[PDB]
Amino acid sequence: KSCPSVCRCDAGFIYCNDRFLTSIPTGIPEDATTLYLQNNQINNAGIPSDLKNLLKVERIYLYHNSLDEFPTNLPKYVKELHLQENNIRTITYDSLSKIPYLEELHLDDNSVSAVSIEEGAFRDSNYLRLLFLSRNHLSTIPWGLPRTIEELRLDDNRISTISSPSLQGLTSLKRLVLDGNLLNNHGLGDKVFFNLVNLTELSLVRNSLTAAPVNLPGTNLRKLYLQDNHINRVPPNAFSYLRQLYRLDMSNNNLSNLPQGIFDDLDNITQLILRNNPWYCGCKMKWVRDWLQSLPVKVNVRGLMCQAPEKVRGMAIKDLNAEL
Ligand SMILES: *[C@@H]1O[C@H](CO)[C@@H](O)[C@H](O)[C@H]1NC(C)=O
Repeated sequence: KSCPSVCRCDAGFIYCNDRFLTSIPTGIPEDATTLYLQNNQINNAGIPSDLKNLLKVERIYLYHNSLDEFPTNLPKYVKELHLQENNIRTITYDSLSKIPYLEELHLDDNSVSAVSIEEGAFRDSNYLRLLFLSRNHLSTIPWGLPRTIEELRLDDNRISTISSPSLQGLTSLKRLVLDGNLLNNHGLGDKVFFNLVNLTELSLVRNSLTAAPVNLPGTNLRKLYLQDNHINRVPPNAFSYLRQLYRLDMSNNNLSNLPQGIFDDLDNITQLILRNNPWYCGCKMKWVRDWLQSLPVKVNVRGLMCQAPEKVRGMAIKDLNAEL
């Protein structure tokens, strides 16, 4: 039981946070389990060589430090690693090779771009399940990502493109978050989402989609968020095969008309949110009125009301008799 003077130690929990450290203290107990190193001014040269030997460390909190690249020399068996609010740009295969049992990784609020990541950095990370890259400088999705991933948060980046191979192979992915990016349908590869069998949430809030994306996986897709884009259109096959989808939101978009029977595969739809769309109730909208009346009471529909013509503005599409 030897605990560094600056820090305080209690039964494997090492509290070295908020102590203006520029370096990690040398005398860490061998029975270390969780490392509280957050809220320090720690840079990459402040990690001692002996840190690697702390073989019982499973959780490390290094958020809100001064790290400018991926920390090497971390305890060989880390499982939980929180690097948010650092200045990390570079990430190399070698660095990640050092902690191959890593399971969840928080790089939120850093300065990583796709190029600042070595190609194939993750080839050994055969246990990574959670990868959070929220609020970085990514402009695309990195080609080499481990099959084991289950959650992938990429919100508020500068992503404008998504190659097919970046997402293909992620056959375990369940949640994919691309809110707050610069995506438009030109930026989408052919079947980028197509192979994500295990996908449960797709969240594309706050981009520049002008059309509902196609070739989505319908085996498990349960929630689908498309708000705050500029979607003009629903291609005929957009919601194809989504037999498990119970939630779909296209609020704050630019839809005025729906193709006939786009919602025909939505066997499990329960929540359909279309507030703030410029719905135009003409002879093209008549099928929708029917479909609404044929819809089970269970199902919750919101915002599906006429904006045009002014004549019938604000009236529920389910309740109209005559429009043209
Ligand atoms: C989906 O995930 C479950 C558990 O995460 C796994 O057993 C299954 O094999 C996955 N599906 C595919 C096609 O990999």
